[PDB]
Amino acid sequence: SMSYTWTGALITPCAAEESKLPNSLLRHHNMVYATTSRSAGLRQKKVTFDRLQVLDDHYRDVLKEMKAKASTVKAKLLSVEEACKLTPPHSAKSKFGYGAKDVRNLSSKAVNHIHSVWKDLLEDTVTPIDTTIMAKNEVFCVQRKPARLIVFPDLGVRVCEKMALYDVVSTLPQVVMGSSYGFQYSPGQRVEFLVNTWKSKKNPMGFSYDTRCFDSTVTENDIRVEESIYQCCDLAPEARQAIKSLTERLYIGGPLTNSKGQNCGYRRCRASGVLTTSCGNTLTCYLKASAACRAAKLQDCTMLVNGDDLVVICESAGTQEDAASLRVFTEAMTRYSAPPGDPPQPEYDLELITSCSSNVSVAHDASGKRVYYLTRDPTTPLARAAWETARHTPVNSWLGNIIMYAPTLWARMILMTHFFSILLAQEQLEKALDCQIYGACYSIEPLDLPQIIERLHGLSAFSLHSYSPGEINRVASCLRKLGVPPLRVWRHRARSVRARLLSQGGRAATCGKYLFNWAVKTKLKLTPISGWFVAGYSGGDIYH
Ligand SMILES: Cc1ccc2oc(=O)ccc2c1
Repeated sequence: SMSYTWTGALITPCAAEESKLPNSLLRHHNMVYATTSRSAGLRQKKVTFDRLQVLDDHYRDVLKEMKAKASTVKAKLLSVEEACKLTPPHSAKSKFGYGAKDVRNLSSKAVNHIHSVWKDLLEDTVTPIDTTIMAKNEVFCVQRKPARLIVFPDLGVRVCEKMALYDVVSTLPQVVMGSSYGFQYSPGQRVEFLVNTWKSKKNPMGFSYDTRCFDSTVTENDIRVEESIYQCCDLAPEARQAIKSLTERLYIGGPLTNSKGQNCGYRRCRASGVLTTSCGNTLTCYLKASAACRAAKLQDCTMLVNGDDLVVICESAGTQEDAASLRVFTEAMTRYSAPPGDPPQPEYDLELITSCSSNVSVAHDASGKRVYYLTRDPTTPLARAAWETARHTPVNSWLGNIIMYAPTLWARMILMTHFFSILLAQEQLEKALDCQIYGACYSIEPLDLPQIIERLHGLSAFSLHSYSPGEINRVASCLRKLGVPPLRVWRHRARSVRARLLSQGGRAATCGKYLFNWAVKTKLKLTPISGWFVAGYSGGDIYH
């Protein structure tokens, strides 16, 4: 059916959206923008299209295998307390007279509404449930993106989704998909898995596969198959019912309502802001892509899936032969309703593959041993840092990036330096901050960063040094592009920040010792001193 239909009501912003940047970080302010509701119409047109889906034996057989692993999962209901506790403090308020504070505080109004909504889910498995549609405000750098579309139900329901399904989405995928399930990995563990399966092959080939607006390609069938996979678990008979009702009344589609309460149309594909979105997309992508691998007769495949993001590493059959089987894989994905954005291409070098917006690169530790780490073109992370350093923002990409990308040349020399300089200057190293990891919101203390890095990465991450020239280029190149100081300058700024940090002692001294040991010249020798990378909750309204 049609992915979306539109009345003509506009997608309407709730508050004023600043499209541009209000300068110690980057001179070229004008290359940095935020998407707004102004660009909705374009995104609307890219994401709205009909879906033809043609299954086959290869799909049916994979689905049957998934279902048998799923059948060995036990999962439980969460109490309202447990589900209320998972809500982020600044989650959108309900239209029925209570917000997230009340949810978090177990106010008997919020609880009693939630009981009413849970009750309605069990009595009625048919009425589509309302959703709100919103343009996202996301920052990037020039060379332009239309705002992405978020779609989400009222708070009362979000809390019900938790009761019904939090344990399924936190436990099932890793059982069904084993090592393919990407969100069970920290960065370090992810590099290790990619690198080791690269070396496990006689003659390796790998490829990323970019699905054209994945959410829109997901059909109502896809979502019901998905439901049927959850039902394989040993579930409470009430949980079994709420899940049926949630998928029929919400996951499958429903009316779309703007900030003004006008009706915008009707969704028949994935909602990006429900609890199952991450688990759904991951299971759905793993299913089709596994099917696609069989159609293409790809030998000895390893997959790594993160929502709609896919990498495959396998045995080469030769260059002609690989390219040809890649096209088959693509025809097969396209039959299953998941056609390609960029055409997918074979790569014979692990470092040249991008997945979850990252590629492996190689460097050396203090002994001179070769160490692998994940990195990326740093344009967006710097862009959003420039923004977060400028306007005030409730979420901090920079800290997330520090954590995700601690070993990188760009995160060490630029981010840590910049933000520790700012916290230092505003006497604010102590304040916990909200950042996002695999879509869950964590409150994190910057002073704890050394411990966090040693655990997610290893002591090596404070001492890496002979970075690949390709990496080094992309970095200084990005910096020229954006108008940010060259790396020589950061080294000098870091030397100073290192020093002030040490002069404060305790944990700020530890930050000085460990984080900026790269900057010194003659190095201090460094000695040693979660429930975090377990599953994906993007769009899922989660707080740990
Ligand atoms: C390990 C790893 C790799 C890529 C990622 O991409 C993201 O957008 C968010 C988190 C993340 C984590």
